[PDB]
Amino acid sequence: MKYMITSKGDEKSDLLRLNMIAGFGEYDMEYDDVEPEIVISIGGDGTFLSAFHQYEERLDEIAFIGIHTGHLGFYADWRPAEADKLVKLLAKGEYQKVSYPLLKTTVKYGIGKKEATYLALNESTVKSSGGPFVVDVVINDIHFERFRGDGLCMSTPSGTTAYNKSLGGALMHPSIEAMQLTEMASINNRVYRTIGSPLVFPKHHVVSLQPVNDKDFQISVDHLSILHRDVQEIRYEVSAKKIHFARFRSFPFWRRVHDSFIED
Amino acid sequence: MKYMITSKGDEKSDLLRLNMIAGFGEYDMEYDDVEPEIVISIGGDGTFLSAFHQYEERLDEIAFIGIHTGHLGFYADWRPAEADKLVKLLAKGEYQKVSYPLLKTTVKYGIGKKEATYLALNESTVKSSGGPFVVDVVINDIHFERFRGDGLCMSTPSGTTAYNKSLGGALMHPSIEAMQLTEMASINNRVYRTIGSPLVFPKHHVVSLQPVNDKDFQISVDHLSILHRDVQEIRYEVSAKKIHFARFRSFPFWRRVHDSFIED
Amino acid sequence: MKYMITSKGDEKSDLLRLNMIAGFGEYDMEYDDVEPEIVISIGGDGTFLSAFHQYEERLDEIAFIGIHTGHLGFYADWRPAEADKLVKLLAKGEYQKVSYPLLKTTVKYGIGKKEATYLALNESTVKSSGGPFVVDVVINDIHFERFRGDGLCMSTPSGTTAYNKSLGGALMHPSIEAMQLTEMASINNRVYRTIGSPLVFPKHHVVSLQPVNDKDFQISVDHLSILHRDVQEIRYEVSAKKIHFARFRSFPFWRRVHDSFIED
Amino acid sequence: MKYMITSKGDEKSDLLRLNMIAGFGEYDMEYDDVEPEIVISIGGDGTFLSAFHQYEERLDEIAFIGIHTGHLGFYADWRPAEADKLVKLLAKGEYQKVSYPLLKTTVKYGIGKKEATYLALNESTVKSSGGPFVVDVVINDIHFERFRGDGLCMSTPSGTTAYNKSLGGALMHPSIEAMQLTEMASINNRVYRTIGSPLVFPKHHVVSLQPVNDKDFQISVDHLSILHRDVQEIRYEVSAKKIHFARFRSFPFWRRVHDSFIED
Ligand SMILES: [N]C1=N[C]=NC2=C1N=[C]N2[C]1O[C]([C]N([C][C][C][N]C(=O)[C][C]N=N=[N])[C]C#CC2=NC3=C([N])N=[C]N=C3N2[C]2O[C]([C][O])[C]([O])[C]2[O])[C]([O])[C]1[O]
Ligand SMILES: [N]C1=N[C]=NC2=C1N=[C]N2[C]1O[C]([C]N([C][C][C][N]C(=O)[C][C]N=N=[N])[C]C#CC2=NC3=C([N])N=[C]N=C3N2[C]2O[C]([C][O])[C]([O])[C]2[O])[C]([O])[C]1[O]
Ligand SMILES: [N]C1=N[C]=NC2=C1N=[C]N2[C]1O[C]([C]N([C][C][C][N]C(=O)[C][C]N=N=[N])[C]C#CC2=NC3=C([N])N=[C]N=C3N2[C]2O[C]([C][O])[C]([O])[C]2[O])[C]([O])[C]1[O]
Ligand SMILES: [N]C1=N[C]=NC2=C1N=[C]N2[C]1O[C]([C]N([C][C][C][N]C(=O)[C][C]N=N=[N])[C]C#CC2=NC3=C([N])N=[C]N=C3N2[C]2O[C]([C][O])[C]([O])[C]2[O])[C]([O])[C]1[O]
Repeated sequence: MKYMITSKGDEKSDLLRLNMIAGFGEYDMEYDDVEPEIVISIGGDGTFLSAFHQYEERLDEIAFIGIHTGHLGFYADWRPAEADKLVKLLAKGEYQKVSYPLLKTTVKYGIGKKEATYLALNESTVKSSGGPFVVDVVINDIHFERFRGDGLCMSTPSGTTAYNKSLGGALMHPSIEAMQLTEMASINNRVYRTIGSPLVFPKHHVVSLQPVNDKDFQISVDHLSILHRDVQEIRYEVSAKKIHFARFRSFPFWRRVHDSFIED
Repeated sequence: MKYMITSKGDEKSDLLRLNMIAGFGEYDMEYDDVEPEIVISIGGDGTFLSAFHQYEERLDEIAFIGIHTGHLGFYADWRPAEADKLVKLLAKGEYQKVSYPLLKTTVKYGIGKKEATYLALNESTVKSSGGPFVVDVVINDIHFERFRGDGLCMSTPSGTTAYNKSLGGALMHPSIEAMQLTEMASINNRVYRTIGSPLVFPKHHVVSLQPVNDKDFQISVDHLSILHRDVQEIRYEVSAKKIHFARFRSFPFWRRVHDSFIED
Repeated sequence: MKYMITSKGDEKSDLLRLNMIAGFGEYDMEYDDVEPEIVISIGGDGTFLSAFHQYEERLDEIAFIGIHTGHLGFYADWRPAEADKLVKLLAKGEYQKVSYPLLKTTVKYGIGKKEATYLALNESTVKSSGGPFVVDVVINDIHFERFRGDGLCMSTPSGTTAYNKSLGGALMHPSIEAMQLTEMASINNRVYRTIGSPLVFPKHHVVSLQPVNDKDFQISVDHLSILHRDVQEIRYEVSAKKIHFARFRSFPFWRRVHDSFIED
Repeated sequence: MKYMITSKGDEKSDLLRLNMIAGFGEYDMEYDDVEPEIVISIGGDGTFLSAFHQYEERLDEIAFIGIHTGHLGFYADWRPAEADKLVKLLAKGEYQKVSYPLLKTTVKYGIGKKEATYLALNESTVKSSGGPFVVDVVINDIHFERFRGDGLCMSTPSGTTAYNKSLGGALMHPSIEAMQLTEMASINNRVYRTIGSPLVFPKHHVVSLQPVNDKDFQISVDHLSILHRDVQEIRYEVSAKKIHFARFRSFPFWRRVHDSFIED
């Protein structure tokens, strides 16, 4: 099948990539980075997020695999010593696919109310450029709170172990089709009030962030920034699209959580 | 239809109950507290939890309604001045029902490994009698962590605004069939380690709490305690049973959250 | 005595300032904004922080008073209706002064290791421009942790009810000569580790923040930014200087806390 | 000098104690557990807290030393392999003493308003027997908040790395004469409100806990419980007494914190 391999870029990852390419050359496997059906990421979770966005337009036709040349990653869940066994089992095929939910981010900007859309595998954040900013939080067209603070983070299930976790959010199993909103240093006194707790939204719920005064701020989607100015709204909802993983053995999410945060 | 009315017990609630009973006497409505199809709770959320457990054996044949004689409740979402309109709309019928997920708690105890089961509308907690206690946390038969601290709380979705919220847990919309585990003052140092973050589990996942040394502690289910000694395991899973609410108008969960924590 | 009055700038504050100036004209009080002995701030805590930095070079010769034209402030603890009584009691004199500790911030920058120093009444923060940044935390010349996250906040006692509070820090009575360091969304996994808890340092302890890779970031002191590039170190210590308040009646810190966060 | 040695009780600690006793027999050192001037604790922090309370009536005449037969402790900061060097340097003398602040707990109980007093090295806690309880919090005779939740914890500086830390409290250097109050799962909604943040009190401030309805609950002082019923008040204040440590080398508090929570 058509495949491609992304590399973190250091000597170790580039070398494993070349050895896997040589291994794939011994089967009916063609290297194609334009229309790959299999995308292998060799590096960390940052390398994997890069591969995801590199092919975010062909998500339904791609199964991702991550190899971690350093420590264990949440998306890179293969050890480099198993690369040959990966090439072998990947060559034959007949593997099962596993799908994780994604986050759709819509940004309304400009005088013409143009709308740009993005997909996030970890999270999308809206953050003040400097100091605190003010944003109205609207849930299914009802005004919920006026947030004053550093920013807000909307995470996917698999993203809950990332930025979301550092903000006090809950860890959610990726079989739950949902999104989680966490606060970044909210102001709470007699006059200003936020819910404080993380909020977990099901499918079809729409969370709208509407900045009040200043209209220029930082919007992130995973490891990058959404470059649009004069923003009037950031809408969040569980995407109808999913990322597909090629799985070859049982590595449960909670064991992955245990291995990455408890002890390995 | 057969109905019954529980009362908080003060003058205000007893009086509204008697007036509603008189109102129901003007329709084809029979008072029956043995096999009611409608259970009306007049009081707070504590009164509502009492009504739930009072009829936890006929949950699939009952639609609950809560009236709050004091402040707004999360389960008591009717104002006393609307009691007549409630009797009227309840008398005719044709209302829609809304179902919230529940939590199944199984307690393995004794030499014979007997198993008692309970249903929780808010949460079930395992807490040390005095000082900290030690419990092994097993998720789908894999050991996840050894918890050392004051206790653990497993909450339903509608329970996430209760004990769960005070422990730092996330607020989950009740359409999500899940349960959330939060820690109570865990010890974390070089030797002892817990995940710290709240954990959200989907259906069919089983969380097993297995106390290590001391085998006598406090188990709660909502507002009461499970009285069984020589405990060997407390198993948590999303129940296959649901609580059914009779709804007569739109009162969304997030507006209920806003009204109870932000401002009303 | 020589005095001056700063104004928030809206109609209400400018008007009270002009009326107080007219009131002071009836006593041996001279308006002098170059060498004032009394500085009156009419507005919010933001107006008061402006007045503090406007005269941060003559702190030992000035007693500050704050009037809040809106809600109660932590530094503006006079109501506008008491402005006449303030002018009267201020005119006579014989009032007691109250001193709060301050925070000294030293920034080492450039090839020549130049050092600029600043005083903070609330806090000084070091924050990443975009995404997370890495800083080594050195306490009294011993390496304590390598912080990876959004930033760090070092607060004075009176500042603990401000940014520090939103970051989970403790509220400290201003009679305690100390500073408190809080984290902003630290990364914590198997590889990366911070203390997590807020840290409270006594006098003469020096906390040094030494950025690891990127050397360009945002340094704040109260409501403004310290504009120096090529930073090599940010040193924190309790200042030997103090801010002096003119007090005319008992308004204890904890009652001020109660009035601003509990209920007023 | 007169000395005594407490032991955790396992084979390793009892054996080191007997070897140190034999070592002390070679100097002008007399074993006396009635009036010791030096108290050596061999075990963990639990063993050290036992030794502290065992001699809490002669604190001003005793210098404590802790040896940790297992992992490093915050009070047991000597390794067992250095026991001979400890006996040797302790035999000569001329060591410096280091003093940490303590917490005075006064319990008013009974019809006669009797008052029992206790000293805490780590903390004193007031906790509900079952479910949540209600206590009024009075600071210097002014009512600050009505706490509804699981309990409250008042910690010494050296205690801030213990129960206080697990409750979100700040870590305070023991040179700061203060006490810190942290909440245990407080209820916060539209009707019920607490400060939420930890509170740090200087010397001479008195925090009074006055239970509202139920008058029977659990009071702890370090590892034990204060057995008095019909309680009307629990008063907290920084004690005028201090615990004295015999120090033989520099082991700074922050390095001790780093070694116990970051990495060792
Ligand atoms: N504050 C905070 N906190 C927390 N978190 C966070 C923050 N911010 C941000 N964040 C994240 O991040 C991501 C991105 N990136 C890249 C870039 C950045 N970075 C760098 O720099 C490095 C160094 N550091 N420093 N300084 C990529 C990634 C990733 C991931 N993912 C995940 C999941 N899912 N789970 C779990 N884990 C995880 N991870 C991790 O994380 C870290 C960082 O990464 C590392 O380990 C990795 O493995 C965004 O997305 C957000 O989330
Ligand atoms: N710590 C903590 N925190 C938090 N929380 C908690 C705690 N513990 C417990 N808890 C809860 O609680 C419940 C039970 N109870 C009764 C009994 C007890 N109580 C009493 O006493 C009173 C007084 N107080 N004091 N002191 C009933 C109920 C309920 C409910 N539910 C809900 C939901 N769902 N959401 C929201 N909210 C809510 N609620 C609320 O809550 C509170 C208390 O209630 C009140 O307001 C009410 O409305 C158990 O279940 C747990 O959850
Ligand atoms: N995230 C976060 N959180 C928290 N916090 C914070 C933050 N960031 C920052 N911060 C603060 O701030 C300050 C400054 N500023 C001005 C500027 C900014 N601002 C604006 O925009 C407005 C709107 N908002 N929004 N969006 C001034 C001031 C002040 C103060 N001070 C105090 C004390 N001491 N205590 C208590 N409270 C207080 N305060 C308050 O606070 C708020 C804000 O202000 C208000 O209410 C006032 O009264 C810096 O310093 C930091 O601290
Ligand atoms: N929740 C929570 N959390 C936290 N914490 C706490 C709690 N509760 C309580 N606590 C503590 O504690 C103590 C007492 N104890 C004994 C008894 C109990 N115990 C047992 O069991 C064992 C097993 N476990 N489990 N389960 C003794 C001691 C101590 C101490 N001290 C200190 C300082 N200062 N710093 C730092 N660290 C420390 N420590 C530690 O801690 C842990 C526990 O110990 C161990 O590692 C030790 O080394 C009371 O006092 C309170 O604090």
